[PDB]
This record gives sequence, C-alpha cells and structure tokens, in this order.
Amino acid sequence: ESADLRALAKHLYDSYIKSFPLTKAKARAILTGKTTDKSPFVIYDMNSLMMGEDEVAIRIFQGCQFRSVEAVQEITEYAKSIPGFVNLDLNDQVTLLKYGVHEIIYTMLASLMNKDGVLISEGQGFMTREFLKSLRKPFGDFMEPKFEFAVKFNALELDDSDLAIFIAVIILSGDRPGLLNVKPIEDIQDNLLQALELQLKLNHPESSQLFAKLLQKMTDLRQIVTEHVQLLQVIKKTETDMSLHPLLQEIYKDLY
Ligand SMILES: CN(CCOc1ccc(C[C@@H]2SC(=O)NC2=O)cc1)c1ccccn1
Repeated sequence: ESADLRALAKHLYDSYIKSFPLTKAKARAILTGKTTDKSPFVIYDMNSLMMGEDEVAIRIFQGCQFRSVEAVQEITEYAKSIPGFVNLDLNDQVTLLKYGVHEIIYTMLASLMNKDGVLISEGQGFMTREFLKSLRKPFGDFMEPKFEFAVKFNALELDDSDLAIFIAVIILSGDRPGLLNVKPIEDIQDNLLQALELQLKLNHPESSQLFAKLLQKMTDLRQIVTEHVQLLQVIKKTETDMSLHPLLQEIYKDLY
C-alpha cells in the first residue's frame, strides 16, 4: 500500500492543479520576477489603488470577501477528489467544508505572500503590507496575522505537491464540531497523514521533523481564523451595514 500512498499523493496533486488556477510555483515566479509578461502592478497607496484598474478600506475588505467566495468554490471542487469524501454523510461533508475552508484559504494565501505584500487578481496585482497596515481602524490590522503566519509558514519551503496533501489533511479533520460519523473521517485522514509523511520524507530528505513541524502549524492556522472572527465582531459592533456575502454568512454562522 506504500504504492497507494504514492498514487494517492499524485492524485491529490493533480486535482489540486486542476482546482487552483494560481499555484505556489507560479506565484513564486511572479514574486521574484522570473518574468516580463508576468510582473504585477503594485498597489501601495490610495492613488495607485485607484490607478489599480488592471470607502477604500471598505472596498479592499469586500475585495477580500470576493476572493474567499472564489476560494470556497475551488476548495470545494478539490474536496470532491479526496478519496472517501463524497462518500461521507453529506451533513458531514458540509461540516468539514465549513470548518475547513478558512484554514485552507490562509494556507494558500501564504503561497501568495512575501515579507512585503500579497499577490492579487490571479497574480496580476500586488498589494503591499504597509499599505494594508495603513487602512483605518478596524481594517488597519486585519491582514498582519496572515503575514506573520505566512512568513513562518513559507520558511518550511513546501511546494505545491506537499501542499496538496496537507490541505486534504486539514479538511478531513475528525475533530470538527458536530460530526455524526467520525470514524470514517479518521480512516481517511490516517491515509492522508501517511501519504503526507512519505511525501515529506521523499521531497525533503534533509529536513528533520518537517512532518511534525508542519502539523504544529495547524495550531497557528486555527488561531488566525479564531482571531479573524473576533475581528468580524469588532467590525460588526462598529460599522453600519457591514453585511457579508451570503456564502460567508452560512460559513461563519455557528463557527466557534
Ligand atoms: C488583500 N487581498 C488578498 C486576499 O486576502 C484575503 C484576506 C482575507 C480573506 C478571508 C476573507 S475576509 C473575511 O472577512 N472573510 C473571508 O473569508 C481572503 C483573502 C485582496 C484580494 C482581493 C482584493 C483585495 N485584496
């Protein structure tokens, strides 16, 4: 079955590529100017944000919400390919996605980030970290957590084929609140974890406890969504007509 684990890994990686238009590999190549045809427009202030055309703190923040809505779709398409998943009780299919998508959004957002800022609009634009730190309270600090994490995370130097398995492990969490049949979920994850363990062994031989160090990052991931939600609350207490995209509403409904 170690051959399965390999085939499982290749499978996940193919669907991941099928499901997500902008990979870490492609993102890294835009972030480091492997190109002409590929360099981004840089939004670093209010003007260039205006001229950024391939209230503002509000525009950007809903911009972030439209990205999530797209992300949820892609992640969902990807989940479909995880062997076992569509066989779960669909109440559980639903729960796993609900508690899963943000952890995956932020994992993959890391792929799009460096110390200075984050890629946007399929890597066509690049928004600077200072610029985002410069929105007015409470929007002033909604991204910094993501950045602080992305910096640690990217230190792992994982690539797309590592990430594919990792995000499957995230979804298939038998610890999510309100699962009915947990044992099938953990049977799946056990395979995913083994696939992951082997992949890291093979892809980064020279790299002690990367498997463990990567699992520990799941902790940081959850704290990100934990605090993001805290902040949604501040915004909700502090802002008028702060209505959130219908889809993001269902997801945030009883989440923590
Ligand atoms: C700064 N960027 C990159 C996206 O960066 C993101 C930050 C946070 C999220 C999570 C969203 S925000 C929310 O409240 N709920 C969510 O699911 C999603 C993406 C963008 C992206 C598009 C337009 C403007 N700017």
